[PDB]
Amino acid sequence: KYFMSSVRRMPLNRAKALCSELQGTVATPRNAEENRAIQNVAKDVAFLGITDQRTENVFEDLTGNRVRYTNWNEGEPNNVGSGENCVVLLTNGKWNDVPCSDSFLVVCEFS
Amino acid sequence: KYFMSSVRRMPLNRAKALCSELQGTVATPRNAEENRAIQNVAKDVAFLGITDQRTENVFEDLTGNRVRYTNWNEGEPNNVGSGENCVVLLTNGKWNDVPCSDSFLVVCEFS
Ligand SMILES: CC(=O)N[C@@H]1[C@@H](O)[C@H](O)[C@@H](CO)O[C@H]1O
Ligand SMILES: CC(=O)N[C@@H]1[C@@H](O)[C@H](O)[C@@H](CO)O[C@H]1O
Ligand SMILES: [Ca+2]
Ligand SMILES: [Ca+2]
Ligand SMILES: [Ca+2]
Ligand SMILES: [Ca+2]
Repeated sequence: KYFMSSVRRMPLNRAKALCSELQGTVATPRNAEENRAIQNVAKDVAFLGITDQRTENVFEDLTGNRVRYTNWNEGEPNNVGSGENCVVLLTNGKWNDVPCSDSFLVVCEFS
Repeated sequence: KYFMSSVRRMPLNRAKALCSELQGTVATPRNAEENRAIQNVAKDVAFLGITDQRTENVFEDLTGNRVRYTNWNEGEPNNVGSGENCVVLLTNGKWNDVPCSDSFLVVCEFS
């Protein structure tokens, strides 16, 4: 598994399109080791390939597989405002759910 | 080095933008092993990061570094018509110079 980060920010739909263009997907850490590797390639807050768009509070990857390993920041996920169904990896390595329409860097994963 | 192929076709400038978006560059094979590795991922004719834009018949990689290894198809490079200053890897692994404005798949290189 190889991780590459974008230089520009974009919403999740554009992020998915970017990783998909090179036949990869938005990065989804499956353990602490991958979480750190992703954090390291990302120089700022970046999107992960995890959402609870299908079912609220049920987080799964972009292929529908419910995630097992999580690393939520204290107080997250909180689905605040009108809702937050996407996930970003903070600069300290913890996760926060955010609106999928907001823009962040993207880390793509390839195998 | 890791090589990934795009799914859509695009001109060289767009190909460069795609690869650089994930901090990589358009694939430039430095030997037959890498040439074969690029073949493995390119399901159809694809752009390589080489051009003779500066001086006709002097091929350099995208950073203006003159290349050493080449694998031209018989009869190539022929700079047909108004000129062909970009390079693509054919499905047999041999190269052909083509117009930089024409669209082809792109293979990106990372390391
Ligand atoms: C759009 C955005 O950044 N919203 C975040 C929210 O997701 C997070 O739960 C909260 C924690 O205090 O901080 C807000 O700023
Ligand atoms: C746009 C294009 O594909 N032009 C190619 C040209 O680059 C190549 O040298 C020649 C060899 O016969 O075949 C042409 O079709
Ligand atoms: Ca939610
Ligand atoms: Ca939140
Ligand atoms: Ca030429
Ligand atoms: Ca030619």
